[PDB]
Amino acid sequence: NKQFAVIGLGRFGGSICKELHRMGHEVLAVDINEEKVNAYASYATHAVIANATEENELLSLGIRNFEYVIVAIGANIQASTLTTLLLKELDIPNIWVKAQNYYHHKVLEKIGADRIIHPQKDMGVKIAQSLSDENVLNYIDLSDEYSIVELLATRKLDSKSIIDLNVRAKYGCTILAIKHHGDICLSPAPEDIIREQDCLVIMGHKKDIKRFENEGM
Amino acid sequence: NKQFAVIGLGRFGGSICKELHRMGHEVLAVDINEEKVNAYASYATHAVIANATEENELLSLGIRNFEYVIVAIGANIQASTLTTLLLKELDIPNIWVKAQNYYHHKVLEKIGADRIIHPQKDMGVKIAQSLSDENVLNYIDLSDEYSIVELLATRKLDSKSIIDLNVRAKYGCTILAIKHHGDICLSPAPEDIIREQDCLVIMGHKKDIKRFENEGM
Amino acid sequence: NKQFAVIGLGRFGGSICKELHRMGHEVLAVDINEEKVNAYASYATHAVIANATEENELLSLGIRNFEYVIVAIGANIQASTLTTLLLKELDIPNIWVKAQNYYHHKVLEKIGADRIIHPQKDMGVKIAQSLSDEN
Amino acid sequence: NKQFAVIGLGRFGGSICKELHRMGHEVLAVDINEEKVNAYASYATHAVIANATEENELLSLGIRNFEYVIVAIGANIQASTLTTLLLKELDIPNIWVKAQNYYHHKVLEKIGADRIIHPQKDMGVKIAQSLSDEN
Amino acid sequence: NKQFAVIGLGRFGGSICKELHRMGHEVLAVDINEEKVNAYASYATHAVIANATEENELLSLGIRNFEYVIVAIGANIQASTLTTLLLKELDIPNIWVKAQNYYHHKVLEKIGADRIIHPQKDMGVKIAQSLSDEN
Amino acid sequence: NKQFAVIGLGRFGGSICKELHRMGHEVLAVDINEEKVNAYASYATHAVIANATEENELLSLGIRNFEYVIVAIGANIQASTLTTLLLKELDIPNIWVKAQNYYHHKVLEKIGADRIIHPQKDMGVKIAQSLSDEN
Amino acid sequence: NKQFAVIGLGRFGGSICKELHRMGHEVLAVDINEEKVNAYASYATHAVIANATEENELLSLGIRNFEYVIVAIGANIQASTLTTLLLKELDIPNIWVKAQNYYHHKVLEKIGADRIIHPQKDMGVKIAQSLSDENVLNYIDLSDEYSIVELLATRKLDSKSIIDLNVRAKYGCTILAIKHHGDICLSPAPEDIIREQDCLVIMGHKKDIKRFENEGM
Amino acid sequence: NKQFAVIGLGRFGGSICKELHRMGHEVLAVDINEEKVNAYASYATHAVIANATEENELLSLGIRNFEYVIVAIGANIQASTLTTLLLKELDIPNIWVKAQNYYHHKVLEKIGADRIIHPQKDMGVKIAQSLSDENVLNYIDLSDEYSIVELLATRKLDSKSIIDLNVRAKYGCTILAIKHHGDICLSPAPEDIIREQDCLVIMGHKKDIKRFENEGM
Ligand SMILES: Nc1ncnc2c1ncn2[C@@H]1O[C@H](COP(=O)(O)OP(=O)(O)OP(=O)(O)O)[C@@H](O)[C@H]1O
Ligand SMILES: Nc1ncnc2c1ncn2[C@@H]1O[C@H](COP(=O)(O)OP(=O)(O)OP(=O)(O)O)[C@@H](O)[C@H]1O
Ligand SMILES: Nc1ncnc2c1ncn2[C@@H]1O[C@H](COP(=O)(O)OP(=O)(O)OP(=O)(O)O)[C@@H](O)[C@H]1O
Ligand SMILES: Nc1ncnc2c1ncn2[C@@H]1O[C@H](COP(=O)(O)OP(=O)(O)OP(=O)(O)O)[C@@H](O)[C@H]1O
Ligand SMILES: Nc1ncnc2c1ncn2[C@@H]1O[C@H](COP(=O)(O)OP(=O)(O)OP(=O)(O)O)[C@@H](O)[C@H]1O
Ligand SMILES: Nc1ncnc2c1ncn2[C@@H]1O[C@H](COP(=O)(O)OP(=O)(O)OP(=O)(O)O)[C@@H](O)[C@H]1O
Ligand SMILES: Nc1ncnc2c1ncn2[C@@H]1O[C@H](COP(=O)(O)OP(=O)(O)OP(=O)(O)O)[C@@H](O)[C@H]1O
Ligand SMILES: Nc1ncnc2c1ncn2[C@@H]1O[C@H](COP(=O)(O)OP(=O)(O)OP(=O)(O)O)[C@@H](O)[C@H]1O
Repeated sequence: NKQFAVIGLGRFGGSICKELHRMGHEVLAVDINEEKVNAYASYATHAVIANATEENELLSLGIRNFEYVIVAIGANIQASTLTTLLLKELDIPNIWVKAQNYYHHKVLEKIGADRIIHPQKDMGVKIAQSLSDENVLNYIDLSDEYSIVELLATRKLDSKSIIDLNVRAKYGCTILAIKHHGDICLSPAPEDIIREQDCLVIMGHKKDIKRFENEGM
Repeated sequence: NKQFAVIGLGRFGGSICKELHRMGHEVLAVDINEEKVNAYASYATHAVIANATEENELLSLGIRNFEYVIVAIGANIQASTLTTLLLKELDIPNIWVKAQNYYHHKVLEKIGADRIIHPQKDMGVKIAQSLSDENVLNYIDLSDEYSIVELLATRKLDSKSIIDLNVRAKYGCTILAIKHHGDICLSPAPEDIIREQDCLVIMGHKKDIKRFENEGM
Repeated sequence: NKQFAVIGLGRFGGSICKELHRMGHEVLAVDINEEKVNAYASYATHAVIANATEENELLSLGIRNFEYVIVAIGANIQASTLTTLLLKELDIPNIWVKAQNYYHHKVLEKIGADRIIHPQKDMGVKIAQSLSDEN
Repeated sequence: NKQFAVIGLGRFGGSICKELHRMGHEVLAVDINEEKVNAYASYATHAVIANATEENELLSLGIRNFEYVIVAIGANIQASTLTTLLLKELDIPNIWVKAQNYYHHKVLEKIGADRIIHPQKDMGVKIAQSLSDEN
Repeated sequence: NKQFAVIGLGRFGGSICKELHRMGHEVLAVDINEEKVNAYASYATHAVIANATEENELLSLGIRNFEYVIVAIGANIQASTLTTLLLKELDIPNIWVKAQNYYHHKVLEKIGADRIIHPQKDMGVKIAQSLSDEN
Repeated sequence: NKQFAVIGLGRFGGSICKELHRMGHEVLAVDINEEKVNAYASYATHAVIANATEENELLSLGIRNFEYVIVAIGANIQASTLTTLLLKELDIPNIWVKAQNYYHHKVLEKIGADRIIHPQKDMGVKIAQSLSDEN
Repeated sequence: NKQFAVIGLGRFGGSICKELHRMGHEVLAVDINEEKVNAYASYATHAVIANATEENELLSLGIRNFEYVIVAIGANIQASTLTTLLLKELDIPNIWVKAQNYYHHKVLEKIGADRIIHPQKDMGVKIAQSLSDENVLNYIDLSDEYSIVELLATRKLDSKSIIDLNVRAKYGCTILAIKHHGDICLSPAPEDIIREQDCLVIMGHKKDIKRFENEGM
Repeated sequence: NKQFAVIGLGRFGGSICKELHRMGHEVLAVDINEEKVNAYASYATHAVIANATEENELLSLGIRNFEYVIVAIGANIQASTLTTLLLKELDIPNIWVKAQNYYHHKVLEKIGADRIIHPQKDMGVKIAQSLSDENVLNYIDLSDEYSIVELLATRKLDSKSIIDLNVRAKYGCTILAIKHHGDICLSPAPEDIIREQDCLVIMGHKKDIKRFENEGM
């Protein structure tokens, strides 16, 4: 199918490998720690003990073969950098590397990493958003002003109809989906009911959605 | 407004504090490392050097007053645990704690943490998804089967109309938004054009969207 | 007869193991320190070197079989806690744990220890009783 | 009534002092750690900050007057030994000392401790008894 | 004449600065260690305390003006790399960097160092030559 | 031909050993770090793991036989000094030692090193010469 | 002859063992460090690796047999104390122990050490004496006021006769010995010559000897 | 008077400083350990916290002024050596240094130490001598063969006269002093009595004195 190499079986890397394997892709799980290799042996096609900074070992893995190589080492800067460098000289098409700090990001950038990821930082932003605002479950920003938001229904919204909550006119926003007890209703008709604790998917302007949150729920 | 305490100014915690401060909330940034306190001094209301495991220091902070306290210590299990326990005994309403592994999650759960977060793991799942599928830019899962997906337009979609790409009947999915050169089109009419490299927002069943990705783009 | 597991062969744990062995019960003496295992080899049925916080080692001991498991680690809070949690998830009937301080007691309590003991403290109470009353 | 000196306000020593105080005996609570003195101030007749290994401080306490002196220092062997020694040379009638291990027990024995206690070991025996017999 | 910037006043860098100064070139001696700046104050045109990894400080030095910049930091790999990088993005014509090991050489190479020097290795070759031939 | 001993397989020492071996001289490569010995195994006649400060090991190497011994340890002053002293007492004809700073140079001088080298410093002089004069 | 056990082959203990062996006495050199046993193997009757704090090893040495046992462990207080204790319970006649500090001295005293020695302290006193007074080579105090002193002859005393330096009347002191180029003259007659740099042995009152040092040499 | 610097307030150095101070000399007590400085504050003219290996601190002490500087650091070879070298370059007249082993002695020698002392070794020799021979209390060697010895009187010597014990003819040795109950008799006449447990001071050849010990006492 497509070949993936996950170097460094941390929480982040390990999650990558496990999830990728669940999708049924060819995933090579590489780690210097034997116990890590033993741990993710069930969740990969091939799990190998290797020092990714050692070139001959990298050739012994046959890493040149892979379309995507992921350096999920984000604590040991030298290891990460060196590995990424090795992969670059070996003409790997896509090199995605986990970064620790802004400067590690810089060195990864300059030695030609294709994509650099900061997991804890970004998730930090997200959880912070959820922190200042206990309401929102999830969201995606379409632009600086417009956004699609996933909301947890409160005791203002139980047994209320879509026509009752006229968001399309009163607030200029549109409801896209309702999730009730795992069951899912896409682009629901105005007769449909929202029960409390259900997932509600609204779409519109940020300030408008906030308005609806305030007076509506 | 509402009072927030961020204990542990790492990447995750630090991001929390910085972002929260950008929203204009009262954020107390607490850390045992002096340099961390000095670093986030600009991005908080009050930045204090404190050992969060030391109770008298915790009273010196006056943490009982705060609605939300965040333990963003995820490397030092003992520190995190001890701190969370301290906060619980001090009757803090909402305690959100960063966890490292499944068992640290367990002990946090058992000592009554209100919300436990695994940043690297979750972000790992996400980036893994982006890894197996170079196309998807972003997404949100409405349920186990249904999802809203943001897609990067290829040359197969250039100069194509919404009515030309009949997703609502042929694939059972619905287009929600088109982002062209930063400009944004919400719930676009069938006459609208999609140019390549633009952001496309489709909504529907996972496999159906996959199907559309396959034959359409 | 009845199966007992004593994890942590200190003075306290070691005393438990030695005494129980004197009563003729099946006692598994577990310790990470090799010299401890060697020391109480005579005073147990089976004495094993194991890291009780490592799950696979805990399965290698076959601890699920035991009716009573005693965590006599009272200096290393993290070890004690982690181990107790491991035993709880492994559905051990009776988990008795040695505690150091009030908060270690709290975390043991919350992760569902069946009995928590403070040996030195209680002994303080006892010796005080003996002091007030020489009889 | 009878005068007791408790040197070292740990869990064990602290328990001794607190309990003896509940039974209404004259108990002098001595500790080098100020916060310990502050903690047991409510549970003693006189609570003093003192380095029990320093002789002049021991004379400043007026320890020669006391019938019973209890050395509840069981982590710091040197401190325990030295203190016990000071008390012995000062002709104290009854010196009861908390011991850590068999050899600290030995040195306490040889410098003439009147009663040596091993809290964790003995309590180990007890809790083991409680284990074999849930009643 | 020609402008030289020597970042890192070690033995190697310091020698560069001192000697260049003896030949009468405009040499800016930069160091984070104040005492190093004080030491080579006599042997430079301008000696400045600066963190060469901090960009705003690098602009405060006005390093863009210089034809040659020498990174004589060879113990602190991160500092060396970061500084060299800063200089590269600032379009410096000639960047000569002291390297520690083969891989630091590699990263310097990839971030586009113009000349990389290994003092101990090369000098090793030389002294070896002097050994085989005493003349 | 002529026998050379290179103690300390760094970049500098390693360079000496490698180059000398390329010239086809009998070179004994000695290092306390096993991986170093393994690294320069191809570039020497005999590569041995040895603690050069330990005299009996130095006799086990049979270092008295060698005309030239090179101490290429320039980070660990104590090791360098102690080794040089050992070699001097063992009546080695030519002892060339890598030095770190002026005082290490002084102590090497006083314990009678035959030649003291400062590689990085001198290299500083050289690169400065090359900078002033691009030709 | 007489049997000696030297436990702990340090500089002090090692010197004891070596010197004792030079006198031709039966010396058992005991140490836990193998290399120490190997080092003093030539300078003892029997050199054994043993943990002197372990009782069964002490019986394996047969230490009960020895008239004198010397604990020359002065860094490791616990080891020293414990060993001394072991020897005491085993009814060793003479136990001489090296001490580190005043309190280690105390515990050794109370567990019944027969002789306690402080080498560095005493030698410290001596070298200090030599420090304030560059003249005196050696001495022995007969009492608070009276002493026998060994002096290094200066350029005041060369080619001077004993009758010339009338110490017995002018200073009340008496010359006992003259050491010239290793050759030795005991209780010398008044005709004898003292050459410079020779050893001179005077006897008398301290202040008087000082007087002679001042005006005489 | 004369100025002394004692660097390193150990047992040896500390004893030096204390004793020197008792003699009423100007003694500068230098140590890197603050508590050591605090301890010997009473027993010196000036007690200073200083790193003796740091040159600028050594100039801050003004050590160039002192006639005698003593390096009593004998555990930390590097510190001792570096310090001694510093003092030498600073043209100090007399540098006396405590040594640990033969090679530390060698390096001190080569960097031009004026006097090198081995306290534990020498005291070891002495105590060893007292060990093989329970009789000798003290002694001084005049040469390889001749010596002055202080002896503890046994019951064989009780109530015996100097003329009764004819050492001057029978053994070729001469009695110099008798110490009875603290009272002291210098160069005693032949009528004088020696009572047991008294101090006896004999002078002569080593083996001759040994002979007298054997048959006499
Ligand atoms: N040079 C190397 N070669 C191969 N594997 C390595 C190398 N260096 C580190 N690893 C492995 O990569 C993994 C990276 O995790 P690390 O300990 O760096 O923390 P992290 O990746 O930031 O945390 P996590 O990924 O668990 O959130 C480690 O488990 C480690 O065993
Ligand atoms: N006992 C403690 N009391 C107060 N602060 C602490 C304590 N222990 C750690 N911290 C601080 O909390 C922060 C937590 O970051 P840590 O070094 O644990 O990595 P992390 O938080 O897992 O990673 P990230 O930087 O992504 O958050 C650190 O900056 C540390 O200084
Ligand atoms: N993680 C662990 N796994 C296995 N054994 C352990 C672990 N931690 C400690 N132990 C062992 O448990 C024993 C407990 O003794 P410890 O040193 O904790 O003193 P204590 O238990 O507080 O007091 P006592 O010695 O009277 O029991 C020790 O001998 C130690 O070797
Ligand atoms: N030399 C000393 N002089 C006076 N007090 C001391 C001295 N050394 C220790 N202490 C005090 O005596 C107390 C003895 O407790 P320690 O820390 O020795 O543990 P412990 O007593 O064995 O534990 P527990 O709390 O179970 O009794 C301590 O609180 C300490 O402050
Ligand atoms: N980030 C930095 N910014 C500015 N100056 C630095 C930085 N890092 C190190 N320096 C300075 O540069 C100098 C480089 O010397 P360093 O300590 O790295 O040893 P070196 O240069 O390899 O040794 P040598 O003296 O042989 O050159 C040091 O004096 C240090 O103070
Ligand atoms: N006491 C010792 N005995 C034997 N080998 C040693 C000893 N000390 C250091 N070495 C070895 O000598 C080599 C010297 O390299 P070091 O790490 O000292 O850098 P350097 O010599 O200053 O610079 P370079 O690496 O360029 O020679 C090291 O590889 C080290 O393993
Ligand atoms: N428990 C023990 N059993 C046997 N030998 C021991 C024991 N502990 C220490 N030793 C040995 O006794 C010797 C005592 O020397 P230590 O290291 O204590 O310094 P020291 O005796 O004060 O110094 P020195 O005697 O060299 O002047 C050491 O060489 C050590 O190997
Ligand atoms: N670099 C240094 N600069 C200044 N003082 C030092 C330095 N290193 C050690 N000292 C001090 O010198 C003293 C030397 O004693 P050390 O601990 O070396 O044992 P020692 O002198 O061999 O034993 P003793 O107590 O018998 O003299 C110590 O008290 C220490 O604090």
